[PDB]
Amino acid sequence: MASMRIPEDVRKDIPLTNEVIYFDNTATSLTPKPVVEAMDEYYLKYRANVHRGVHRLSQMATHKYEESRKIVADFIGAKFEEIVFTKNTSESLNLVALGLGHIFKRGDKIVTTPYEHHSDLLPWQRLATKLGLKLEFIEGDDEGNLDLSDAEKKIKGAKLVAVQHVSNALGVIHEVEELGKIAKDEGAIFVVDAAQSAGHMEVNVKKLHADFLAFSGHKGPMGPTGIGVLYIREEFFDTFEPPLIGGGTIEDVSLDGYKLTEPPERFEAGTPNIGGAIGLAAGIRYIERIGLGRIERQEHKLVKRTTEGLDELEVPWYGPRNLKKHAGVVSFNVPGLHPHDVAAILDDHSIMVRSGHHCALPVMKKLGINGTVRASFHVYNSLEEVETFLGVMEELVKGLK
Amino acid sequence: RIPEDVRKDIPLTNEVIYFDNTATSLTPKPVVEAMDEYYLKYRANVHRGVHRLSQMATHKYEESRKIVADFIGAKFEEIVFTKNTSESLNLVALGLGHIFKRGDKIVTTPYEHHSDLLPWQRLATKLGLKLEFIEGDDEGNLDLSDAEKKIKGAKLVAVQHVSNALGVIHEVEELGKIAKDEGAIFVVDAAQSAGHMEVNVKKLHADFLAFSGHKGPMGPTGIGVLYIREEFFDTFEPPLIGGGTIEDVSLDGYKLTEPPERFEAGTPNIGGAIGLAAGIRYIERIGLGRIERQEHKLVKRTTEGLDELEVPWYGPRNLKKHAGVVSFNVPGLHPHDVAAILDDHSIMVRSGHHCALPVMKKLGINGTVRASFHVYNSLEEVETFLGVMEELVKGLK
Ligand SMILES: *[C@H](N[C@@H](C)C(=O)O)c1c(COP(=O)(O)O)cnc(C)c1O
Ligand SMILES: *[C@H](N[C@@H](C)C(=O)O)c1c(COP(=O)(O)O)cnc(C)c1O
Repeated sequence: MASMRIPEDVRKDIPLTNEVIYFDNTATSLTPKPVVEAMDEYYLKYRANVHRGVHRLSQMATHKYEESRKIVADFIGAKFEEIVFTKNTSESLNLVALGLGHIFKRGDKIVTTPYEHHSDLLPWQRLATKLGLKLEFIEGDDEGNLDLSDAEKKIKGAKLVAVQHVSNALGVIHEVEELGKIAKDEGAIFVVDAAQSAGHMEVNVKKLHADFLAFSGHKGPMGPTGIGVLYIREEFFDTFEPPLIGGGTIEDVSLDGYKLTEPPERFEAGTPNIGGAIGLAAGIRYIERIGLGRIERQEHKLVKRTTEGLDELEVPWYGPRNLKKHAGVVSFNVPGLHPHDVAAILDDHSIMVRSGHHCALPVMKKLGINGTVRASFHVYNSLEEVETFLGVMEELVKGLK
Repeated sequence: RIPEDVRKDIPLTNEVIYFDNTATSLTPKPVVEAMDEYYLKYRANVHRGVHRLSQMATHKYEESRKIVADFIGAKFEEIVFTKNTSESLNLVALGLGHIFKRGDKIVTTPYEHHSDLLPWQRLATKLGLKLEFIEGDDEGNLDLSDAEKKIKGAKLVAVQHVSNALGVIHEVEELGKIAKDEGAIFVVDAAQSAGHMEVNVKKLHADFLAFSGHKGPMGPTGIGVLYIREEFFDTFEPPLIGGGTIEDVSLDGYKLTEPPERFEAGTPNIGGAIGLAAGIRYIERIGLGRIERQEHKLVKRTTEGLDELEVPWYGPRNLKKHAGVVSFNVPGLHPHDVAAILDDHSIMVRSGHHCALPVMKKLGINGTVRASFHVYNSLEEVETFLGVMEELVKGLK
């Protein structure tokens, strides 16, 4: 929408960008000043709880919290009522397992990918172990490319399919639209972990054939910490059983029992993170002013240069060689050095990078490595930063071992 | 300095008379500045990275957890961050759900906020348990002799420290001694006590304790606490698991890590925990003693002014047992209407059932209007309240 120069105009709103080269955006994003200003105005100018209390402050907070839910719903192509606020993606996913637990029978089958983050693996493991389910992993290569033929066989008799949109370890962008169409043809519930897609590329629930979808405010959306989202497609309102219950979730309560209210309030127990939802809505508004298409483009350029530069240094990097299937994340290793050491040297030069397993241990074991070092980007990162990154990589790479 | 020196830090204080503190508190500038510093100067995820931003974030996050532990007399590792009291309470029910057998007994009070009632109701329903209520009066002072009777066979006792509808301060020390004496696990809902009066887990004999940053502690929204006494680390099943929760993981198995990370699934509300820690620091600069005295002084004046006006108020007549909350009703007028006219005068009050329908149904009322305080509220505010209240009751001829 807005006429902005990328990345110069985003950088102007983010003071830390003058201090460091921030390449750890898959862990969490830097926060623009206008997102913190939107939260600061709730705290200082209209501080109150919601649930439509008659007083003016509650009226204004409530109106802002509702606005925030709608902004989020539009961003995803969802209806207002299908959006539920959690603390993070992890909560959202656990809520899907706990909320659907009751519909599984011994011998049922959950299928996922072998690349999942622990948060999109552990709930399904625990649930499988407890109810005697089968948990099967669709097959794929070491770059993260899934065998879609194997996907069709695995999904066939599946009760539920849970997949990440993008891998936080490898940067592979899975073909979630195709996987969703398969799940639909086979009558399997489809859950998408969009923790690394939201705010970096397009995420639309109807395009993705999603039944549930989860993402985290603090990542691509450029919101604060402490705010997540769980999309619950309306088809499921009659079966999903709210895992958290109490204030705000009812029509009536007596000492003998209770009656739940309509969604979305049905799923939101107690005072919500009002400030976080306002912040996330400002994050989303900020993203839409830049445009998801231009964000993707800017990340693809950074990925292209970084990658070409590491080939020149003969530094192996992971994930798909086809850049059309590679998000703004480049995991790499320097043979002869431990990832933690590479990240430490990079930190002494003011370049922030992550090292280790990335909460994706099955990725590291599949590939047969201890960790990787990971550089991740966002729209505010620059080609200039990548050049200076390559410059220190170059120096670092000198000497044997 | 009290309350002027606190009011200097809250701009809203110059725009309205905020008497809706039990719903949520107003937030002082230093709380917001602390959260802004994280977002603008050391923004990063926690867990562990070598990079400097992550070192700082990790350090401040841990520091927050310590500040919260010390606030309530706990051990660093016994503090779990959640989104609010309601999540904390639900997590207690879900993580202990496995220890009950059909016919076991859960005991609570009859004045509970829905968040400290429904999880127990649900659990009793699904497990064939006995859910029983200790008796009390309309004020609502609990019958402690009845509590002995009821806690005897109990597997778990859940009580609120203070009622958000009546303002009654329960005798939690005593109820806690009883349940310990009877071998029951004691769970305390301190949503309305944290930040308004002393809450120490040792003194309270609590096994589990819950509170909300956004209320008395003058912290932000989205940050709750659950206290888990070290005794229960091997019984309590973490209801939410994944990132930051493990030691190892493979495609068909997982090993969980140690408290408190074992109970915190995914990227935590870093900015909230840091905001909460600065609210607790702000609270301590003032002192819980002074906060409680300031609020008692407002209740006492408010209450006598409403007697003078023939406006009935609920909860304990004994002010020693009455927190900083006064629920009342104007005869001839629905509470939502009293709240509107008060709002027209820039006085913020809450009306309705306050998510405590069993309180309303025990008293035989639809709801009440609720004026609630904090340390920054003033005597001059209470007087202006009583003035519009007077005009309001006069007009009703
Ligand atoms: C977040 N992963 C990062 C913390 C990282 O790798 O550095 C993530 C989640 C969990 O999101 P939370 O907000 O709950 O921490 C889930 N799925 C994926 C793919 C990622 O990256
Ligand atoms: C919070 N009650 C207020 C919203 C009000 O009475 O208006 C409360 C809870 C729930 O805490 P949350 O932060 O989850 O909403 C639980 N117990 C009590 C006693 C209160 O007041």
